[PDB]
Amino acid sequence: QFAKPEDAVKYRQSALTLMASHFGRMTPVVKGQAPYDAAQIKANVEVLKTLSALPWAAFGPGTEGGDARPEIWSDAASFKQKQQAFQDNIVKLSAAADAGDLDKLRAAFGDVGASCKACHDAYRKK
Amino acid sequence: QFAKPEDAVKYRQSALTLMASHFGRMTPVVKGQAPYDAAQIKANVEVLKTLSALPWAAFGPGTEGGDARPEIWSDAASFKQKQQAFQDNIVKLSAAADAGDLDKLRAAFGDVGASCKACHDAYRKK
Ligand code: HEC
Ligand code: HEC
Repeated sequence: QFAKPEDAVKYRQSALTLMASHFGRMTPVVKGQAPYDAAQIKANVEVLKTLSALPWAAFGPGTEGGDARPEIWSDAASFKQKQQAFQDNIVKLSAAADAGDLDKLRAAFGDVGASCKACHDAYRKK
Repeated sequence: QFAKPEDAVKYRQSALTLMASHFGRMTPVVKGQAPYDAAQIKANVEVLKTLSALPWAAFGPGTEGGDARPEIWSDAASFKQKQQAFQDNIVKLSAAADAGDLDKLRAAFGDVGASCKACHDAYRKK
C-alpha cells in the first residue's frame, strides 16, 4: 500500500509510536502507582493487540530506511521469528488482561517489554 | 497518557497517519483498478474501525499544537459531533464490508471520505 519506501517507513514508525503509547501507558498500573480497573486494561490491551500486528507488513523488501538495520532483510527468517515471538507475548498479555489477573498482567508486561528490547538490540539503529 | 501536550500531538498525528493508510489503500479496490476480495477488505476495515476511534482522546484540553485549529477546543460540542459522525460513517463501511457488498462499499467509502474533508475544512490548519 506504499507508493515509495518512504511511505512504508512513515507507516511503521507511526504504528510503533502508537504501540509504544498503548504499552507504556500501563506502566503506572503494573507498578501500583495508578489503580487497576480490569475492564479499562482489557480494552486497552485489545487496542494493543490490533496495533502490534501492524508494523511488520511495512518492512517489505526494499523498504530500507529510518532506523531499521539492514539485517532485517538479510536475516528475514530471524526477523520473522522475533516479531512472531513478540506477538505471542502479546497473546499472553491479552490472556492476563481478559482474566483480570493483576499478577499475570505484571509478569506478561515484563515479558513483552523484554521482547521489545530484544528486537531493538538486533534490528534497530542506535 | 501524555507527559506533555507534544506527546498528544505526536500520538494523534500517528493515529491519523495510520487511518489514512488503511482508508486510502482501498481506493483502487473501490474503483475496480484492483480486485475485490471480500475477506481482505473485511479484515482491513476492522483495523480501520479500531484506528478510527483513537485520535479523539489525544485532543484533550490544553493539547493545542500541530495543525489543529483552536476551534477544536472553543467549539467542543461541534467537534465531538463531527468525530461521532465520522465514526458512524465508519460503522456503515464496516457493515458494507461485513456483508461483502461492493456497491454498498463504494457508497460508504465516499461518505467516509466526505466526513474526513468536512472535519478538515473546519478544524485543520492549511
Ligand atoms: C522487532 C521485531 C521489533 C519489536 C518486537 C519491537 N520493535 Fe520497536 N522498532 C523496531 C524497529 C526496526 C524500529 C525502527 C523502525 C524504523 O524504520 O525507523 C523500531 C522503532 C520503534 C520506535 C520509534 C518509532 C519512530 O517514531 O520512529 C518506538 C517508539 C518503538 N519501536 C517502540 C517499541 C515498543 C514499545 C515495543 C514493544 C511493545 C517495540 N517497539 C517492539 C523493531 C521492533
Ligand atoms: C475531525 C473530526 C477529523 C476527522 C473526521 C478526520 N480528521 Fe484528519 N485531521 C484532523 C485534524 C484536526 C488534524 C490535525 C492534527 C494535528 O494535531 O496536527 C488532522 C490531520 C490528518 C492527517 C495528518 C497527520 C500528520 O501526519 O500530521 C492525516 C493524514 C489525516 N488527518 C487524514 C484523515 C483521513 C484520511 C480521515 C478520514 C478517514 C480523517 N483524517 C478524518 C481532523 C480530522
